[PDB]
Amino acid sequence: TKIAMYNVSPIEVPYIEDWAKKNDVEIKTTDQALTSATVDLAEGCSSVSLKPLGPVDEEVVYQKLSEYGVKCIGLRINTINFDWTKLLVTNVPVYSPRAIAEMTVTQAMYLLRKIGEFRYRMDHDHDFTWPSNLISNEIYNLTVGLIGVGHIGSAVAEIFSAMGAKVIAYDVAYNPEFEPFLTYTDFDTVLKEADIVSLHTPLFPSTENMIGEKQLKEMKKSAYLINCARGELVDTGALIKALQDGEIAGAGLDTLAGESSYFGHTGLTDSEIPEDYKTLAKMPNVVITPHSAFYTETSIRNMVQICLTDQLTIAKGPRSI
Amino acid sequence: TKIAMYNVSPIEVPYIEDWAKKNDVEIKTTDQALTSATVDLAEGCSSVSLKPLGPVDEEVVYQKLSEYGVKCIGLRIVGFNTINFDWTKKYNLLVTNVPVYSPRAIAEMTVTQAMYLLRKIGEFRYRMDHDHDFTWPSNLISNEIYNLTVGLIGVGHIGSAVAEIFSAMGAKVIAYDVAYNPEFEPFLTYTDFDTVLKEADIVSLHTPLFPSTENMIGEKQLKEMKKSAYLINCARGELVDTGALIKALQDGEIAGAGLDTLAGESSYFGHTGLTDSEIPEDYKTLAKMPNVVITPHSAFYTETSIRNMVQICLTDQLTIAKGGRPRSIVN
Amino acid sequence: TKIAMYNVSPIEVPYIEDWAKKNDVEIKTTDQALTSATVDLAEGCSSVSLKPLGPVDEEVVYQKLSEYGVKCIGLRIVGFNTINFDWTKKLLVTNVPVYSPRAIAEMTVTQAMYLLRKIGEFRYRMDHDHDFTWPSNLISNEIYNLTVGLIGVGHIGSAVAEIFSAMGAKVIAYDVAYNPEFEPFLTYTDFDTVLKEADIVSLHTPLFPSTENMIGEKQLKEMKKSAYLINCARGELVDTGALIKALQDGEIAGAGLDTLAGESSYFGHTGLTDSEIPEDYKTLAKMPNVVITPHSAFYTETSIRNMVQICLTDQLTIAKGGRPRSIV
Amino acid sequence: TKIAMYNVSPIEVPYIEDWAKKNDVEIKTTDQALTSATVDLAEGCSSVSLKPLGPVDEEVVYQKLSEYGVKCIGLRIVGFNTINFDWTKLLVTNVPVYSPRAIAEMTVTQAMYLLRKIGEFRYRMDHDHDFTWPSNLISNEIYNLTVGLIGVGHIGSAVAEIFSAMGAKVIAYDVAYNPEFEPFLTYTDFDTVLKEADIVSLHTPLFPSTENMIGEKQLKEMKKSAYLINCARGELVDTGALIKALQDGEIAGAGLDTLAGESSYFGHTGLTDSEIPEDYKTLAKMPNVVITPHSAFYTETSIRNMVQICLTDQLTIAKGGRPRSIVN
Ligand SMILES: NC(=O)c1ccc[n+]([C@@H]2O[C@H](COP(=O)([O-])OP(=O)(O)OC[C@H]3O[C@@H](n4cnc5c(N)ncnc54)[C@H](O)[C@@H]3O)[C@@H](O)[C@H]2O)c1
Ligand SMILES: NC(=O)c1ccc[n+]([C@@H]2O[C@H](COP(=O)([O-])OP(=O)(O)OC[C@H]3O[C@@H](n4cnc5c(N)ncnc54)[C@H](O)[C@@H]3O)[C@@H](O)[C@H]2O)c1
Ligand SMILES: NC(=O)c1ccc[n+]([C@@H]2O[C@H](COP(=O)([O-])OP(=O)(O)OC[C@H]3O[C@@H](n4cnc5c(N)ncnc54)[C@H](O)[C@@H]3O)[C@@H](O)[C@H]2O)c1
Ligand SMILES: NC(=O)c1ccc[n+]([C@@H]2O[C@H](COP(=O)([O-])OP(=O)(O)OC[C@H]3O[C@@H](n4cnc5c(N)ncnc54)[C@H](O)[C@@H]3O)[C@@H](O)[C@H]2O)c1
Repeated sequence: TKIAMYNVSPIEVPYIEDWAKKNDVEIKTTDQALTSATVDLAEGCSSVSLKPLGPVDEEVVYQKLSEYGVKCIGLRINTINFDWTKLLVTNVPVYSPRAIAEMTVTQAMYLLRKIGEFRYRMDHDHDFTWPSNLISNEIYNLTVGLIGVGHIGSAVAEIFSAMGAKVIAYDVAYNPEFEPFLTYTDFDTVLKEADIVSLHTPLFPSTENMIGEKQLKEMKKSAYLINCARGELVDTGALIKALQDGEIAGAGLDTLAGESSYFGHTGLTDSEIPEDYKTLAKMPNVVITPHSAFYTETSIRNMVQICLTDQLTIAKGPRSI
Repeated sequence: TKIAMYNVSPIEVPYIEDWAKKNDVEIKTTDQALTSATVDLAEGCSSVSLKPLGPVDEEVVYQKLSEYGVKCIGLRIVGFNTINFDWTKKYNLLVTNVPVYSPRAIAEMTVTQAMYLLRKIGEFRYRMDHDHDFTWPSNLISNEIYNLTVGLIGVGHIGSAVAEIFSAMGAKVIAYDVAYNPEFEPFLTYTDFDTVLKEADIVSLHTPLFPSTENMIGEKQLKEMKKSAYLINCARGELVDTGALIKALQDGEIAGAGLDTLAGESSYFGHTGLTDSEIPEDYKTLAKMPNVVITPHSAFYTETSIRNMVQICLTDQLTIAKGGRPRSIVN
Repeated sequence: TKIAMYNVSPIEVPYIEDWAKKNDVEIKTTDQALTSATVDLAEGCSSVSLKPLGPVDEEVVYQKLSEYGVKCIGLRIVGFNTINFDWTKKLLVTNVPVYSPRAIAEMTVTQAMYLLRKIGEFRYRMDHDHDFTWPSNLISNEIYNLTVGLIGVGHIGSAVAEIFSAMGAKVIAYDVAYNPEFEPFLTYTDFDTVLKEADIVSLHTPLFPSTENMIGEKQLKEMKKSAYLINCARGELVDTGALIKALQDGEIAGAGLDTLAGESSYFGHTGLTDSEIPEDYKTLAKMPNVVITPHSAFYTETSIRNMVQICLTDQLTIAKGGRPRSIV
Repeated sequence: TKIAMYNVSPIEVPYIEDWAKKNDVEIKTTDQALTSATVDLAEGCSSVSLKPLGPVDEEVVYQKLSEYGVKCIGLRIVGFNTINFDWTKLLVTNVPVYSPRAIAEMTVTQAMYLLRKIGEFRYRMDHDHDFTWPSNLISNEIYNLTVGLIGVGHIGSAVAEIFSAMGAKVIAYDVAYNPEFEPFLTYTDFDTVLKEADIVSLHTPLFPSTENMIGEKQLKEMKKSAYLINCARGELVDTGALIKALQDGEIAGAGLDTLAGESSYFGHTGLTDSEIPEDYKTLAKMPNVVITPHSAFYTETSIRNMVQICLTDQLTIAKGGRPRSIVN
């Protein structure tokens, strides 16, 4: 049984070949996306594997899939037209909650210890002293509020709770297994009481610009906001005003609304990076990362491997469908 | 019962009044040093309390203290170098300090530095701001902390607290200490020094500074570390030989370093209005490195610390007024 | 809106009455099972709610249900097997899959620590031999020096793993299925290695034909002499005959059980004659290195609350054309 | 450098020998006390090592030791009351901390067993033949409970860390303040701990001021539903009061490792009825009490450390050290 992959990064190659030989299956691969100009690669193979940057819209692709004997399209991550599929589809729902959880905790502690602000003072003011307004506090004295708790949210809960912090959380769905780490409560109580506020809900119309002006004035003036989820959750202009006028103390971001313009590209002009990024990027009480929270070996390993072991059980008779 | 307080900063004042009311004690305060000029204030006090910026130089100070009947000189800091002990015995004066005020303050900075480095955050920021590059390269892929071993040199109050946290997050923690403390076995495994260096993904220093510990981390020691590994020093600068560290980072012997403290720091840390001349190239070379993080010896700098440096000090003196003899006495 | 409830116990009531005044909903209840007789209280109801001990085996019950405009039969437990699903082509069915994993996790851990500390064994020499000395073979160890092994890791296994890991123990595990979210607390490995390496073996798989008698003679011999077997899952996973033989010979050191094959005879019953109680229970219950509880690992306020409230909330969702995920 | 050891028990032998081999030292041993017959063994030796059951009160042994030229008497316990300090004027060392988690873990084990009502369930099963689940034996997850500690040193702090990891709220009263401990608990006053805790655990040393610290008035302050744990020293509790409080429903149960008056029967076999007290027997019959015979300490780690910390102390002595375990 043969498999054909698409969208592969050099970092993904070792784990493919490490699996190919382990599960004794022949594998053909390529960095380019699946289109009508690259379906021919799927001759023989039981399954195609993709990690899409965009819609696979054109639909002779699907025709050609099932004519070649492809049993399944398995994604490594809504970019699939579900009507043409009626082949089985799969996805990778969970690869590493702890990767994103760990970035969340990291960015929150950095800000809390006010490291960005000390380095500004040191490097721009040549000022190595300890001002009253830069005093810190221990995590166990603080309380962390989570907006949404799923796979990622709860891991964030388990970590902070392990460090002695009180965690409180608003979700539309009650999970009892999470009760050892957090107290469920309403949205508003989360914003009011919380010393760190961290976003872990999905992206939907009802969830777009969830955090804007109202919400930021509702937070504690000493609080930090953390978004390691999706940029469209935060109204950026509002964030930026809130930060200037000091309605919060800081922000840690792994993502921004309208980020696809420049996140993932290289060699950009000043003119091709937006001014809102340049503004946040300059604030000592902000930290930004290029949507990298997911980026550990475990994530790369499981994105590739979970999907291929899926594909082998479909070349015979799993929950990923 | 009365106590005189010297060197009080605004930030202390609320912990001071807070403490003077919980206990039945009258406190005189001054933001000034104790010298022959200000020793008066000590009148009818059982203890004075300091946070010196410099030596208590004057014999007169000590003679006039015991003549007032002041039992003890309490420091609000670990360091007692500023007190003349010849004269404290000559004048029958007790001295106490505050060695442990908030171990987690420091332990939490330690973890914080480790994680930032581990997640290559400063290295991404670099590519972002200066190479106008927002992609994910291969050599900047991260790992989760439960997959790593953390190696502590010295496991005392701060080390054990580092151990409990990283252990709570699932790392394997191994450590070298000259002293065996069973208390700490749930959180770490003792090993020998060579092993810690060789096997650890993170090496964090937590030993005191002695002649026998000066330059503990030098060239030979950075060679023994992993290419991927990170050196954390939130203890004392002199433990690390900087020249050597700079070279090791440049040669890619280790991957990065988190520093709360440098050798030779005292001539710039906690100073302002510095000009380029007075900040060394040592610091500057390190400070441009994206895989280095530096704080100005602020690991201790939390509200608990400041509060506890007032209160652990003041209650010690309350027990001396009562006839107490606490273990914070410096002998 | 209206809902009728069967099999209700006094411990359930406050929670039901709490939910009722909160969601503005009428609830009529009865301690007794759903049958031909008692189907009469389900009039006008959007839903029924059951915690059954027997099959709902009578067809008439179902017909009159869909005759009253009853939309769903909601279980307050995991097992939907006390329902005929042929006849439910008339009726939706919901259950409560997870209500409090930690309830079962905390019982597992408690039973393990007890045997590990050898308290039943101490009390035996104290009470029967008048002996309060400390012999060599009753020495104990710290949990953080032991490695704990799980056959099966779902909602309960993972909770068990989270706890032991939190206490500083090493946890290993065998599962047919990989759950990346559990790596911070354990290491996956094969069935054999779990048994060979563990100091405490605890069982968390579900009852299936292929899982029935998972632990027998061969497996107990492979465990360490000093190891402890925990079953807080399902009793048919363990061959009681073999277990007894293993315990008597010193092939394992002790066992904690919340459940036993055949238990339906006496678990749940009172005033029992010594005939009514089987010989294998009486043999295990006499051993100081055994501890047994009568299938109450689940038995906390949280589980009682959630079994009632999750189920009701679901019914309400369905009273408004809901479809929640707990449709079965 | 040669060492005499007294009071050794089979369990200690391996670590004695393993340590003897690790360091180039010779040890001689004997299971009996150091008295004026067995003193002869310590000839040529640099130090002695005891683990006492009663006083070394023969003056000859002291002066026979310094004549043979021994430099220290090392104990393998905390207690030094047994050495007469008049005759040491010779050095003396004890082992104050060998395994705090051994005791903290007993504390936790006893508390969970009580919390889960296992004794109460076993009583109904074996004496009432009743295997059902009653309202009053509903249980709770630990993370929903709050734990009160009187005293927080080596042991009480480990209890705090463990229960904290399990997600309980820990609150504590201590006369001394330990910043190191705030991630695990919240300090408060004594009354408050008694008033608000679902489990009260005692961890203070015994002093004239601390004896009968928990008595009639304190158990009235606690909750109907709270458990008292004493894995510390028995004189800390008024057994008469505790018994009467358990009888009256003032608390819901207790876990004891020690009892006021135990040295009459703990560590003895085989005793008459006259020799085991009424209070002990009353307590032992209560399905909501658990009692172990001062075995909290009794682990591999403890045994090993008791031996190895004392011996290395004796070696630092022979080389000129004088370490901090010296008690004069
Ligand atoms: N930054 C990265 O590199 C990265 C990588 C992967 C995922 N993510 C993001 O992390 C976020 C959480 O992902 P996850 O794996 O935990 O998925 P998830 O579905 O398990 O978590 C979402 C949780 O939020 C809850 N929720 C849904 N709607 C809500 C609302 N309106 N208000 C509050 N809560 C609501 C859900 O009940 C669920 O428990 C997602 O937005 C995901 O895209 C980021
Ligand atoms: N960054 C800050 O603001 C800050 C604040 C407080 C303390 N510190 C520094 O952190 C360090 C440790 O602090 P602490 O409170 O834990 O001290 P400590 O006495 O509580 O612990 C020190 C540990 O080091 C061990 N040790 C001694 N010599 C050793 C050696 N040669 N090799 C290995 N281990 C050795 C000791 O046995 C002890 O366990 C000190 O240097 C202290 O000054 C920094
Ligand atoms: N003591 C009680 O009162 C009580 C209460 C609730 C549940 N239980 C029992 O607890 C057990 C586990 O429940 P859960 O909620 O953890 O279930 P689960 O389905 O959530 O977890 C089961 C795990 O079993 C693993 N598994 C399934 N079959 C396996 C096999 N053949 N070999 C190895 N692993 C396998 C699966 O990967 C799954 O992850 C069940 O037997 C349940 O009936 C007992
Ligand atoms: N169960 C066993 O077999 C066993 C074994 C070892 C120790 N112990 C007992 O456990 C107890 C504690 O041991 P440790 O090692 O933790 O000792 P410790 O010295 O470390 O701690 C005692 C704590 O009690 C606090 N304390 C003192 N007086 C107090 C008071 N009046 N009120 C409140 N707190 C007070 C002290 O500040 C100290 O923090 C001791 O009684 C010891 O006897 C029992």
